[PDB]
Amino acid sequence: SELHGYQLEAVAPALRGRNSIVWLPTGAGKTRAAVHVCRRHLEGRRGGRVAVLVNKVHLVQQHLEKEFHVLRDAFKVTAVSGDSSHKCFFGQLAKGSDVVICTAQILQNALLSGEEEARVELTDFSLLVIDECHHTQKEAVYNKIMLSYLQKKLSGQRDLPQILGLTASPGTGGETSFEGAVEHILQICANLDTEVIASAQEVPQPTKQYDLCQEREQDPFGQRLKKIMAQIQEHMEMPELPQNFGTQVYEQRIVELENRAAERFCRKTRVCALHLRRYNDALLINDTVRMMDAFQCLQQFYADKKDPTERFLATTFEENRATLQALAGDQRYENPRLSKLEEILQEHFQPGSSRGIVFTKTRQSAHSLLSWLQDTAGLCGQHIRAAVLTGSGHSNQAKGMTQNEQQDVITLFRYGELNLLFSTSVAEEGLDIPECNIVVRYGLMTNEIAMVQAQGRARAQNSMYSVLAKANSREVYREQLNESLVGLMERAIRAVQAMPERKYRLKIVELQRNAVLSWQVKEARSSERRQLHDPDDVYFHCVNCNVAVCRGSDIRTVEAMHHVNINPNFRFYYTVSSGKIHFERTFRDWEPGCRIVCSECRQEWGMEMIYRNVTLPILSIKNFVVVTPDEKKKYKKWSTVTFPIEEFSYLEYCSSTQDES
RNA sequence: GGAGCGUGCCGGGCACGCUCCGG
Ligand SMILES: Nc1ncnc2c1ncn2[C@@H]1O[C@H](COP(=O)(O)OP(=O)(O)O)[C@@H](O)[C@H]1O
Ligand code: ALF
Ligand SMILES: [Mg+2]
Ligand SMILES: [Zn+2]
Repeated sequence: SELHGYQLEAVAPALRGRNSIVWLPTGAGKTRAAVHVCRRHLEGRRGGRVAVLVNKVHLVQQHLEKEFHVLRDAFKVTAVSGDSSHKCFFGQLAKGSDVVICTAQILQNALLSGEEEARVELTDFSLLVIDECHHTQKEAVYNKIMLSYLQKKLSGQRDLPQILGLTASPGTGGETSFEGAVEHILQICANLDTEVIASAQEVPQPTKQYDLCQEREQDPFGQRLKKIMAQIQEHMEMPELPQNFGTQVYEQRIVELENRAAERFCRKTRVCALHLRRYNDALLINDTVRMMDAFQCLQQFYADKKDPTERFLATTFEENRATLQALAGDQRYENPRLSKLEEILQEHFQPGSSRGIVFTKTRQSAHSLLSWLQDTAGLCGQHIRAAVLTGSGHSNQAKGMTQNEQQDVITLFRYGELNLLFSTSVAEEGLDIPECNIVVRYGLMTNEIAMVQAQGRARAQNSMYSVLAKANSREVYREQLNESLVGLMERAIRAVQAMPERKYRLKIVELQRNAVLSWQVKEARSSERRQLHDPDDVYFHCVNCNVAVCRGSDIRTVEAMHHVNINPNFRFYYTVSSGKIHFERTFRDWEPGCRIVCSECRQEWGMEMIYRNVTLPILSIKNFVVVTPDEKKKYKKWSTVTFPIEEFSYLEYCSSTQDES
């Protein structure tokens, strides 16, 4: 299959060496077009080196095996893999290759590197191909790489690589006016240093349907959770507490209350707020999947549990546990979201032939939908072979899927060994399954880019796209708005394409200049906030029992990421709990040791890091209240702390530790 | 499981997600 006319046309500017964005519909074959650009680019001058940037782990392998491998007749093409069992540094890999395919953060790491073997410059490439280039916005890695490109361009750096952006959907960036949308397109062009947006000016699409579901007539499971939540809030004895149970707003307010209580050391308020968040999580789960999924959320929280507040809460759950379980087994109170999804799958998987992705928000939700499908008698004998697909995201609630684990599911899905995926947003862009003919979006609240992309996974002739949402909801509204935003985005792109060259050029220079200036201001602002306090005047307190445990001056950063306490006497404040934590990925310089906890109350603090031949405690900031002479604050991220932290030195630490004994 | 980022949401937060951690 040689290139279609539209492909050749879309890459004509790139073939003349112009920076461009190729804007072609989902599944139009932007990738093969880009490969052709790389072939002629590399042919047209020796010494050329191409970087192909992607934004999902599995796209590295997909792009190699289905497209970029054809360049191996004449050129060396390397796909970066986190699973290589002969690992070297990026610079070595890239400098010894004609084409390097990697996730963008791999390149950004190399572009910022200290060590000489790993270091790379933008000038070491003659072409950057940026897949799904609509992510080249704000502080995403695509935009960090390109902001550096702009800085260099504006200072008169020469032989910067050519830029080839690929996307189906620049988006409108929240803008709902023509003027706004046009400005957003220009901002994307500015970010990517685009000379021309090239399209097919001179690919089937699915029939779309709204599968609306009504609120549950009777929800005694949810009602009972709400009654319990009211009881806990009465026990807290506080006026003006929120009543809007089962909402993300209540979730926010109750965690904010939890944080204020942590900051003032209000133990009873904080612990009750903690548990209330869990009950609220259960309501959200109840509204999204099965009652029993919501029950298991609460049950696992209380199974792993003295203090009279915490025993009041244990007692309160125990008093309702059996009733909650029995209600959860009752077919009468089934989730209409799930009934609707059953109808859809019953209709489209009769007779095997259908090849579907059901998109859901959370990793947990994907797993719960699979279990639901496997427990649903109405869907048996339909030859539905389903699996979960998630990305590499990870949390206590739900672990991720590694590169290989993702690839295993995708490869079986490709020819129908599996015929249905329950997927997170990991598979909304880029994934190419020619036989996929059904996409269902299950109660999602996304922008128009995610809508267009997810729809686009249905590659087949006569594909179907279903919006499964609650009737009269914000989800339905946002889907309808998003549809109009696609049309508006298209209008905006056409206006930028027809813009007088001189007016376009002046506008790009202006946006680029403002971008590089705004970055400098943001950087200076971040530095000032970081220098507000002497580290010696910052104390860390255990969030549970409020005991003082270390100071800011005890903290160092290992590998510009991991915040460790280097004080030899800090070991008297934490206790190591048995059980080595195991990650799937093994690192070069370290592995995780055991979890650490507060030695005076057993509150979780973080974990051991076995860094070369020493063991260092990593402190997770969320388990502490940070106290300065001005305020007490609960932090989510280390990056918002207002004292400076020095980089860890291994040599200096080893030297100082071998003094006492 | 630490970090980076994004999306949704609320008047700087909340939630979720993806990515990085020798490729
Ligand atoms: N000229 C062509 N002839 C036949 N098939 C093609 C051609 N160009 C691309 N394809 C195929 O079309 C499918 C979609 O291409 P892909 O690059 O994933 O689309 P996107 O533009 O969304 O990245 C792939 O299976 C690809 O191999
Ligand atoms: F790049 Al696409 F669907 F637009 F994989
Ligand atoms: Mg693609
Ligand atoms: Zn403690």
